[PDB]
Amino acid sequence: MKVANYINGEFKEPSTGAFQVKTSPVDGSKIAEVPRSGREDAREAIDSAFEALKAWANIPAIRRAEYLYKMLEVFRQMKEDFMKILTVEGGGTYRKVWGEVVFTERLIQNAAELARHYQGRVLQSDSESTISVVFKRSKGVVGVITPWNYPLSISMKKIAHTLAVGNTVVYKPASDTPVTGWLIAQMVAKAGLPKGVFNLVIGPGPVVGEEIVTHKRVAHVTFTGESSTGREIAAKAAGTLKTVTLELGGSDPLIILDDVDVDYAARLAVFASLFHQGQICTSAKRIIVHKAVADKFIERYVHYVKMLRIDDPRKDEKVDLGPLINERQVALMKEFVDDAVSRGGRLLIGGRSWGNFFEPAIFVDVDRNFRIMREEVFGPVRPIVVVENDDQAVEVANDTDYGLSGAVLTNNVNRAFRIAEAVESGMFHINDVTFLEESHVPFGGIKASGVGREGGEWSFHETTYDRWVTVTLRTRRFPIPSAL
Amino acid sequence: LNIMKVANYINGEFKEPSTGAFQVKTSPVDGSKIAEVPRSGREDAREAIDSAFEALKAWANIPAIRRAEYLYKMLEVFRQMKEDFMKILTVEGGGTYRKVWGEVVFTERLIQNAAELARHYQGRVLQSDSESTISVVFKRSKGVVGVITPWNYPLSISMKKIAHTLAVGNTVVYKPASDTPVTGWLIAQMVAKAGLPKGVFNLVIGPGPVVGEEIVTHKRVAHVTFTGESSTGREIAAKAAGTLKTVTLELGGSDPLIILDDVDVDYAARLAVFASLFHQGQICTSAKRIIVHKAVADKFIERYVHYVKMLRIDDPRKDEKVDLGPLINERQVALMKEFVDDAVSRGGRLLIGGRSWGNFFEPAIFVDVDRNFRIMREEVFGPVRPIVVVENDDQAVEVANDTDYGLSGAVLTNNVNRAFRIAEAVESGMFHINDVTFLEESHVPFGGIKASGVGREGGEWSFHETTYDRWVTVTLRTRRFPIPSAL
Amino acid sequence: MKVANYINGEFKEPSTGAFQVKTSPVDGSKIAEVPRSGREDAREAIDSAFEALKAWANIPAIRRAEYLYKMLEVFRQMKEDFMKILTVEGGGTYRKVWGEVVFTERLIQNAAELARHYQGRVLQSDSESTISVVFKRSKGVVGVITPWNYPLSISMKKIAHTLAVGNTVVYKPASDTPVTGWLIAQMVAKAGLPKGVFNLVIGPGPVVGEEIVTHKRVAHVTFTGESSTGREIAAKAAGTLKTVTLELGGSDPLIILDDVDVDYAARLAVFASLFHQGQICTSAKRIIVHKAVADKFIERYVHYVKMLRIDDPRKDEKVDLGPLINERQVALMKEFVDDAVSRGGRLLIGGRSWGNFFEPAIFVDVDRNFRIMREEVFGPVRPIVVVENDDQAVEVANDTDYGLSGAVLTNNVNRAFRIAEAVESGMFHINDVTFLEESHVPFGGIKASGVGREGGEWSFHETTYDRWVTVTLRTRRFPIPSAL
Amino acid sequence: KVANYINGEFKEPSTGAFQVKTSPVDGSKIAEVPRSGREDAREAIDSAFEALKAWANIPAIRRAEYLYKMLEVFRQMKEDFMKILTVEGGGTYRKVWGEVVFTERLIQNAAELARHYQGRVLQSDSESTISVVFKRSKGVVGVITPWNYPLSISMKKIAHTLAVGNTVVYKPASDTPVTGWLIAQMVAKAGLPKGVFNLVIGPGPVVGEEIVTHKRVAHVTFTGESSTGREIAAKAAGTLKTVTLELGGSDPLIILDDVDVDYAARLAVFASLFHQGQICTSAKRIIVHKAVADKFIERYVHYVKMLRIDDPRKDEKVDLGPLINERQVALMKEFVDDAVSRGGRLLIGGRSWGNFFEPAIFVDVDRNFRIMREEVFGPVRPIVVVENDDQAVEVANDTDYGLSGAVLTNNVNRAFRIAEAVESGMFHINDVTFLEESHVPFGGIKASGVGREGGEWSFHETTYDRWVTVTLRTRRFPIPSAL
Repeated sequence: MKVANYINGEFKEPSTGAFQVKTSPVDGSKIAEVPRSGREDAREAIDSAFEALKAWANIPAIRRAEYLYKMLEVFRQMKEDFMKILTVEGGGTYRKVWGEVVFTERLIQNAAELARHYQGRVLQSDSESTISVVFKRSKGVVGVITPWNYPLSISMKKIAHTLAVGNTVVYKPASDTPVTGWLIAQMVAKAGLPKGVFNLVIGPGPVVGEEIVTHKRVAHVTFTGESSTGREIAAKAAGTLKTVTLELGGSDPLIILDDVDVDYAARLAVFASLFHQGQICTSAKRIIVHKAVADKFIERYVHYVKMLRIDDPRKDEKVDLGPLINERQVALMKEFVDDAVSRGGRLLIGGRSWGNFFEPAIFVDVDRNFRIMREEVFGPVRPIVVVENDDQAVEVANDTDYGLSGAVLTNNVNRAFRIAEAVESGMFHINDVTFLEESHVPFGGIKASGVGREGGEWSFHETTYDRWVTVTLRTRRFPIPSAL
Repeated sequence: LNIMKVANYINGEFKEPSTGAFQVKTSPVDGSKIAEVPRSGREDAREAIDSAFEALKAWANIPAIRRAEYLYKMLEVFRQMKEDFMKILTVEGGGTYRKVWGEVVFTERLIQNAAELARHYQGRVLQSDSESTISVVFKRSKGVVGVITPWNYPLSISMKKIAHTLAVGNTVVYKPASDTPVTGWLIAQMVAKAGLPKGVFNLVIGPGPVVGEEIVTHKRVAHVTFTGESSTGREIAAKAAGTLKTVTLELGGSDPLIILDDVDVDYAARLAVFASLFHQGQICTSAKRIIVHKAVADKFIERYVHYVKMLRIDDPRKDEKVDLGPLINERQVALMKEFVDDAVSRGGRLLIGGRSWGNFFEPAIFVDVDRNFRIMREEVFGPVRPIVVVENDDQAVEVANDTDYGLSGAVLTNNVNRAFRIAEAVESGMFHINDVTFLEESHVPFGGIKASGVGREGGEWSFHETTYDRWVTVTLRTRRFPIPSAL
Repeated sequence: MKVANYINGEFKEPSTGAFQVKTSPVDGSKIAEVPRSGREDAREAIDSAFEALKAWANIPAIRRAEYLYKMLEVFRQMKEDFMKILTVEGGGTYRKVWGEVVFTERLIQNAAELARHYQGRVLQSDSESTISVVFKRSKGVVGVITPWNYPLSISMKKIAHTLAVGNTVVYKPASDTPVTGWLIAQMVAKAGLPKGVFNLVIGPGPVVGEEIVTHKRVAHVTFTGESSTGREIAAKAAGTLKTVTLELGGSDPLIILDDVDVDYAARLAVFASLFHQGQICTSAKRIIVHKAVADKFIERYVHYVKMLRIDDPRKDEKVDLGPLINERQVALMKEFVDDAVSRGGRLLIGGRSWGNFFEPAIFVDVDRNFRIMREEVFGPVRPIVVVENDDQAVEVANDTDYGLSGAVLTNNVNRAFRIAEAVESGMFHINDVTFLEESHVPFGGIKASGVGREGGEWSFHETTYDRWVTVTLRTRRFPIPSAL
Repeated sequence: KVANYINGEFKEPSTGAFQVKTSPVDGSKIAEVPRSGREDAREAIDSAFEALKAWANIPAIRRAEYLYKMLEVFRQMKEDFMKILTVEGGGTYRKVWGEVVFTERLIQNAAELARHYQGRVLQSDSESTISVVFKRSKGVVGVITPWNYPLSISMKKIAHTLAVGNTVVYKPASDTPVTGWLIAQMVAKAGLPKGVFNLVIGPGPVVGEEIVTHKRVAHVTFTGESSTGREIAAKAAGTLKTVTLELGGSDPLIILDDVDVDYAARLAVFASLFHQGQICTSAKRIIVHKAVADKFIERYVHYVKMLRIDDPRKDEKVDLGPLINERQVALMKEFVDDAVSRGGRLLIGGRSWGNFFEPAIFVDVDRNFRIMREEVFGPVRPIVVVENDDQAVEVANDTDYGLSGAVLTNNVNRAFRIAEAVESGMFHINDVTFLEESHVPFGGIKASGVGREGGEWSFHETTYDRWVTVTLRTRRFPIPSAL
């Protein structure tokens, strides 16, 4: 299977012909040949986007909405193809990739729904005879740069909404998930969007991505990935004063208090901490439990972790966990386990690994110096920390450089609200999973987890600017020359 | 100042810089000594930052109405200090009585505006796509905010940033332009007398590349709001990335004033003189490139030059009717001389002006320019102004947009279709029909596009820059989860 | 034709069984048998909507949106049937019923798009430890009462938005357009909305309408019709403190200044004043022209009026004007012409009538005491008035009980804005027709023209309420007993 | 010496008719006051109509300046206002101090917000079309108020309606005319342009109905009894003017089994009996969970017993003052007698002397009791014991009213489920039923009225939206088709 770039309405090879073979994390079988594009390809996409910009931005919102409703209809027909690739390319289980595709349907529909309804403001003027209003205008060409864990839904949340308010897009997917990206471009092409409005360039982040980030004709970059990458991108973007949206790592706390249904809390914790092998930005990566239920919680949680079924995700619809995306991820998880053991952690269960598969390793007896307390653990290694009271719960929850999401389980309204208030995160959820996400809510973090919010109108805020415009209806006298 | 020394203001107290280092601030008007002021370093900036950080939670956590009360107290104090602010704006900044009067009136409105809005900054209650789910969005303050400002409108620019940032729960570390330190210290005087809690507002006087950079690179600083040169802005934005702090950047402008053929030409000339030369053209939103339709160009140019002839340049302390004061320093005079010399060298026609003496520089008006003139390619932060004659509205627009900047802009015309088409096509953050390019109100989104920066300031827009949205949910019913599937 | 009520999910005859025959305005021929329902039929519909309410109000908005998207799909299939009936029962020409059906599609889609995005507010509390927010709640059972001129679009605007946000509906169409009402019921039935959510009762206003207006379980009535009818409904509604939306008559001013393209201005005026025989709430009913262009304007206007083709609207697609809705309208226009001639008016053209057809009658030399200047002329009789300046234009424009829409033609920005500002109307359009309408803007008037606004989120404002809710997180001392 | 305030001038009514305002405390004469007729009201209405265009057309900042001036004068008049709220209205020091502090916040609030009421810029579905929505003031606004919180309620309607460019015709409750006069004094001293604000003192069915039926009045904002509200709404129809109606309430206070029972009793005493229970959002029906019901009733009655009833002028710690008039006492007596007769168990109180009524607390009541079926605008209170949360909600909702409501519980699930199911315009978890802030939407559903007041919600009531477009291209029209 050969995959291509999508530039100015045309599927085409990179200008060098350079290509790369992509393999499945599941068994190493070959999947496709994909472009290894370079700077010239990115520049061509940016140039196409730029030349398409004025026509795309200046048609009525309702027309852009019609293209998006069309893209929605095309997506609905391609659902099976997307699910297939999210599994074999990305390692996702059926339930995982099904969920991603449902959400992605909802995201495209949401962008379409909202395009006509993004409003500016009419202001009171402090001056006589003055009309004072504020228009919303699209930023221009927008770079879209994405990760590999939820490659479809993350890409589409950015792409659909950015397009909705009249920006054009240059899209560079994660090198482990280029085929998903190529399918998105297939969907867009079948939807018949004007040439240059959406462009796909497949290539290395440090080459194609950096060209996008540093190009003068790009107005904004919306980026999801590691904090370190985000910081580099932000620095590079400064040269042209382009704005950025950065959704970076998380190390979300899940806080379990002593008044919970302990069995339910364990079920919830298992799903939150380990869904998609814990490879989720808002995965519950640090579990924090009140000592009065800690023993029962830990037993029950481990009991349910043991029930998890790890297998070839292609095999059937009931597989719980698939493989990690590549061998480097397995190597890193081993470093995390090695660190925890060396610092006196107790390995209650798991740690076995074969190929790219990894059995969830669960630690207790951890302290704040463990790497799995200090770093984002983007994989199935999880600490459980026991605390004596709610002050400690909050202290532990905030003892991280990250600040994405978080959750508290309790039946007490005062403890729930106090903890929600006190925990330093961009998002918070009482009595639910840490990775709750809807299409039209402001999704994003604080501290090292990034800047900006995406989802519905918040995506619109990110890729538009306000424009104050006035009409003065009366002449007046001016202070200079005073001789007049 | 006859009874007090100029100092930093850190955690509730007026201190010396820790090195004791100082330097003499002199008047641009006559070189006379104004005061010794601090020359702080990274240590003093650090102490201010830590003070702001330690004050943060108590200041953010009180009810908004409490912060508004403090801003109302500040407003009352400002009204008492108005003459002192005007005096210093004139003698330290070189502004005329009418200029500094306007700045002080606007500053009063800015402080009041931030006080008015503090209680009313709202979040959102959302419809959940899920059953049994409450879904809402709170507004939270960003934290410690660095405020770094220029010398041209040092009071109103500083206070727009300071008053609004404080209103919504942030604490502040403020570093004024080195050419206007006494204005910053007077601001500190004002805050101190309003009795804000210690650490909530801090003033550090010292070099941008030292004190400023420390503010921009420090990890306990959440956001920087900055006004100044575009090159300085690019530098700050890149330094900002290291800690993922956000920035607000109000950078240069090269605003187009477009004059069409159906205008009252005399009114156009009067408007244009004011727009282009007020405060010696030292305004971010000064009308820096005048663009006139060929059908009225000859009479416009004659009229414009006629009124420019009347401009009275003098010592701004002399009386209330002085039109233009001096430029802020000698580097600026040297730079204007270059702009003038370049235009003449390139074949430009100097219609009037061109003399300078000390820090004083006369308006210098050119025609017969092309896009390669320095005064068409760069921001001319002084009284040197090109007039460009064009043949139609398309050329008006093409010329208007032929710039790296994109702050403001204006068109004069009585034709509704021409006005609206030109307003829509000009590439700027702000735009004004039948008014000056530097229109500004306390509560409107002020800011640019392209090289003129990012973000908006004024009223709720300032609040948008220095707060973040926080999505919170409550789920009222249990459910089953997909893993383990065996269950 | 098999026309019936639609109550609680079932098409059924009125309780008494009474029917009445609907004939065509075009030629008097039989069109269909329709119900003549009574109070019992209205009460049964109301009870059904009331019983259905909680289930409909409490599902997620996305679920209500789904039903509306389904309604949209059904409507798209019924287009030809709607155009047919609007022409044959309403007398609308092809181009008119086309426009109405195109706009109806947009109305339904608009209601669907917005359902999920109607937001409340999170407030700053002046108290410590207090959470303070505002929810949006549906008002409840909403009565929808509608007129004969744009029966489809006007009804669907009210019905679609009202349902979107969680109200249930009892709908009573105009007695002269009952088949359109029935076809609407068909669409909703086929869309599969839960029983009782939407209900159609075909009956006379003073019987079925008044029951709807006075019933205790109806929360709100949205009404469009004559100002006199509106005043009555508003008084009857007072008993049960139900709120109302009232879109009443208009007598909109079209103001033509001396700097215009006179030929264009004439073309615009003909369209705005006489489309659908001037039976439009926002018809340009009072034309006001500057003396410097009056003669040329009047000449050119009369010229294009004379070109208008009046005919059987069923014949072909290029018919300009069809019949008036009934004999009473013809009689009323004759009265209008009688009064005008009587007072010195100069009849420039038209006035001929046969059956329900009527040739547009255009008058000059009028003064403020003419009926055609004092009342809403819901038909093809139009005064042109000459004024000497802008002050006079505004004075004549505002010299009316009404205040719905209005328009000014000019290329001068100062004159356009000063006039826009000075004219007393709920709506105003610079360089366009008086009856400009979009699906998502606030549509409605001031003065005798009614109260409230409809369209998009403005319709939501009408049929929801704000609900302030707090949570206090700390205990405190109270002032009584003071001894405590 | 008390008079009307019409078009910048303090003047006697046309007919010269007056009447005597007496204190509810001891019947003492307070002042002679206008008894105005339809012509003093027509005069105020024409004054406001004629002042309107100048007032609405100045920039908002200038109206805000006038309100900040009003605030400065109000702060000077604080003591005067308290004194009159007490002697004329019957309020204790603590009640009137609260009302005055809140009123100050109300005037400041309207001033703060005047410059910031925004319209919208829209996306047009058409090409070459600018599409925006302006906010415009409705015009002359009638303000008609009740007697229980006459200052705060009046000023909430008046400050906000003024802020956004309406002019005002104000008729206060006949039982509290001096407070309305003091307001006119504050306004006169702030120097508002003549006719912008007008005070007419007189009878509701004369002065009030003229305001309500006058053609040049665009809006009436009303607070009072539901029946009066229905009458006003019907009359308003004839000129298609809009109305804001804040009517009675019968608010439920729901107390669940997991509470701090003592704290709940304290909160309940304050909520149910402050200002002698004469509050629209008073906790008028107390609903308590079986499991804590006995200890709650005991603790609640214990604290009610502690309430000090006395001349509110006597000192700052008096808990309760009198009812407003003799007729209120007689009504409460009917409420008490009906409950006794129906089998109710009177736990405490029920006595009355002069205009002072002793809080009467009942248990063992049913839904047929008058104090369960009607608004009890005084210190007579039923306690209903329930077995589960479903019963709590059923009892809470078994009323014609729907103003506010509250639940006390530490359980998040029960709190939210109950909050959602209670049919009320407002609701408070773990606080009193009558919580109120200056900038929040205050109002009810069902028989408690329509519309919301407070900050921008006040603005919404007394402004309309105006869609204005500019079309920048010409186009072809579909008639005549031959063209």
